[PDB]
Amino acid sequence: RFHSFSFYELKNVTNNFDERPKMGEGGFGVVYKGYVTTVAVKKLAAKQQFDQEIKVMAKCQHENLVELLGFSSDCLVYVYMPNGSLLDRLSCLDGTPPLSWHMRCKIAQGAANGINFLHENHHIHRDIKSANILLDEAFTAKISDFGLARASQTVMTSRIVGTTAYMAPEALRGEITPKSDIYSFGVVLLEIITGLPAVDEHREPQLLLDIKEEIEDEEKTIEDYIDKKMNDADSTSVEAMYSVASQCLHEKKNKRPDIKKVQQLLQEMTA
Ligand SMILES: CC(C)Oc1ccccc1C(N)=O
Repeated sequence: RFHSFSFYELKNVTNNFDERPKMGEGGFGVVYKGYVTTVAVKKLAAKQQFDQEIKVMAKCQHENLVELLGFSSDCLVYVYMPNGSLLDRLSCLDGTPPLSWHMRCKIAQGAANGINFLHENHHIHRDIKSANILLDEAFTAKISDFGLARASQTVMTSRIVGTTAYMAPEALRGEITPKSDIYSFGVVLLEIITGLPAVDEHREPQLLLDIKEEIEDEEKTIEDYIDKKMNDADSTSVEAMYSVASQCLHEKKNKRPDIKKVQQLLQEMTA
């Protein structure tokens, strides 16, 4: 099933859970680098989201989803993603070189295959964002964080969860539908095209999704928003990716395409 690791082996291999530049700062825990094979150890800090992560990972094994190796209770242990998150790579955090348009196209396709796998197997992610799209040694896109995921119809919740800058209008109201995951993917595609984060408190507009309306009101074009840190982008493929993002970002959930359509469209873009 999964490996059951001792707490003290994990404590050891992560230098007694050291937090010096530690890899990531997750929602309900800290991600540490370990050696057992190089691994990622998510030590949870202030319960239900632990069991949900194990349950989802046991059923969901795919090329575009992070692999859970095991757990601990005396901690969640995953395969090491050497190239970190898409967010970090888009911002060139710690001096990493900008991702080329070619790489970005492969990442978008990979992410859409991971989401397709989830929805195929009736799971709603509920927090699709570039920080939750990890990158391996070949820069393969792997969807992460399944602690808030839901085994799916259309339902409502009292505890509204996600990241506001990526959330769909109905998600922000408490609806649980895979249609919300599509909206959030559309925001990620805008981040890939522009190199801009979904929210920037010191930017006009603060929310990236507001650029779709600027483009639509014939004010500006997507060409003016293309990430300048690329030399291999072409109008045809950028416009094609933008067209997919635009469809994903329809305010009315029922007008959005399903993940299968998104997957088809992203493939046609490199055909
Ligand atoms: C799935 C999460 C917990 O894994 C990570 C999170 C953040 C940064 C790297 C990794 C990794 N796997 O290397």
